[PDB]
Amino acid sequence: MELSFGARAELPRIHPVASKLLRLMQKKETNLCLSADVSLARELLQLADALGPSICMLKTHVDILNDFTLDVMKELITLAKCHEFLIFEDRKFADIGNTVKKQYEGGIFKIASWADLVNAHVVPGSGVVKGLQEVGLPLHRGCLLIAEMSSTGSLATGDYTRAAVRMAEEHSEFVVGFISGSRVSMKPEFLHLTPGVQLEAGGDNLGQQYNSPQEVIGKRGSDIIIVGRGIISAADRLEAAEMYRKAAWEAYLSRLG
Amino acid sequence: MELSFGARAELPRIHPVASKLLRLMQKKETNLCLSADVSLARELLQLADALGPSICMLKTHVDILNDFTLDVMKELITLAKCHEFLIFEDRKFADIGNTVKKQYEGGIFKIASWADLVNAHVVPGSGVVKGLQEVGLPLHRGCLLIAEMSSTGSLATGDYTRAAVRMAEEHSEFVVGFISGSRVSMKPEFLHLTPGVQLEAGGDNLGQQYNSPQEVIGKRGSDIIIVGRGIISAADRLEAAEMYRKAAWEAYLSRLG
Ligand SMILES: O=c1[nH]c(=O)n([C@@H]2O[C@H](COP(=O)(O)O)[C@@H](O)[C@H]2O)c(=O)[nH]1
Ligand SMILES: O=c1[nH]c(=O)n([C@@H]2O[C@H](COP(=O)(O)O)[C@@H](O)[C@H]2O)c(=O)[nH]1
Ligand code: PRO
Ligand code: PRO
Repeated sequence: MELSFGARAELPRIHPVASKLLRLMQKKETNLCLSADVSLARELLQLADALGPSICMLKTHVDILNDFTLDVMKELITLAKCHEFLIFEDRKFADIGNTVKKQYEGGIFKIASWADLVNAHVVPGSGVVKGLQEVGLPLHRGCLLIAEMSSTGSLATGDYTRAAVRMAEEHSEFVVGFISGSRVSMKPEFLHLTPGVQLEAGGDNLGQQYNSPQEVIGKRGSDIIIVGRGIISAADRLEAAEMYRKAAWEAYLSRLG
Repeated sequence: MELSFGARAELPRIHPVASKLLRLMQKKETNLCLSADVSLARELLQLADALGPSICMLKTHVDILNDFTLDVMKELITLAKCHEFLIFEDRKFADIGNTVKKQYEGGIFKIASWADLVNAHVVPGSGVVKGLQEVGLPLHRGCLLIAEMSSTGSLATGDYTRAAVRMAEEHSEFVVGFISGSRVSMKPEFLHLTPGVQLEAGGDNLGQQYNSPQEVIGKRGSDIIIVGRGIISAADRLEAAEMYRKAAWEAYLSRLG
């Protein structure tokens, strides 16, 4: 009954950003999102260029780049177009709608001008989505809602997660999916992206907890693994990305049957 | 039984940032925080200079400033020192500890270098605090935890709010208080700052809901009102700030008896 990524890309209610993502995931045999958690633009762009072919998405934290400029994002877009991946700015909007509108469009970062995807916490209520949508819908962007978190003590559980899902299913013109640790929506037009991923067991010293690609894609039913340190701390980041890609892709294939 | 701000500033377990804030609130007879939600540095600095004497705190969203530079924050610090108010960067950190550490210290904004106070959502678990504290404690900064929000559909209620309070009471070396709509902690060393404040009833079109200074300081027991549009959209921002200051200050005095 599970549809392939390529088939999900054609669903009637699919958002165009999700459809583009699903089509390139199927074409490239990748459901890996690189979390490019680096402070130097040159390293961001060298990673994007070398690992571009292995990834479906590159997740940025632009407010940790020491040398951010809009020109850096222009170069990143050139690579995303060349290698075919989407740019996800992991900004975690989490304010009232009137504020996030300006945070998304304006300031130094002009996030909406270069990010295909952004994410938002649902704790403020649906005004967070409505505010972002006022900017993002005209710019043909999409939003991910944070339905679960991977860190110890996360409060994004139970009824909070269910509120996130309902908020997404009510704003499907702009919300394309979730950050979660598992499948949280039964609707196949919604993407599920899962961080806290490493091939080995463990965590970090600040509350991160890791699960494997096979677990999060296979058993828990998510679509895309978001990997940072498991790739970016490795000596050979390209081979590491390929290891994560093959893991997440096989897990997806085995789930479909 | 309620202690004055000046007395709370001397409590044994008071954090130095809170003590400094409480002492200047008492000296200046102001418990008003200006939410300086503007896009131009010149307007930010003209507001800070003119309204400085009327406020205990200026809350920034630096990621909406079109013309942010570190020099703008240097000029803002000069005014905060001159007029005696604290600078609160309303960044709403809301990520895993390892990420927020870098978001706080680094990037273009170097928030920890100029903000006396920042705030954090508790949804990631206590790693968000631990990560920020790794930067902020050495820099003698403080953090506010978001225990409630003013916007329609807020999920920061019930057990979520109680988790925020517990997280604050367990990280009192760095957490100085809360963003909330009411008193949520019975411990007087913790500040309570309340946004969603206007003299008239109403809201905005993106989910903001307003309550009056008398209600939030008087009946609901909060310490400081955070006001944006009720001041910044008025023609005479100084007279508006004075109106809000007198409202919040009288409400506090009447509560003490
Ligand atoms: O629940 C969540 N957990 C999580 O780690 N992230 C983010 O995803 C990345 C994980 O990085 P690594 O731990 O793999 O090195 C970091 O950039 C976090 O900010 C996230 O967005 N949501
Ligand atoms: O619950 C919350 N509600 C809230 O409005 N704020 C913030 O406080 C300010 C309110 O602005 P006004 O509605 O008064 O013009 C804006 O800068 C919001 O981002 C906040 O931080 N928390
Ligand atoms: O991607 C493709 O080519 C096919 C078309 C139908 C679904 N998948
Ligand atoms: O601020 C003051 O001067 C007094 C001293 C004790 C408490 N308040």
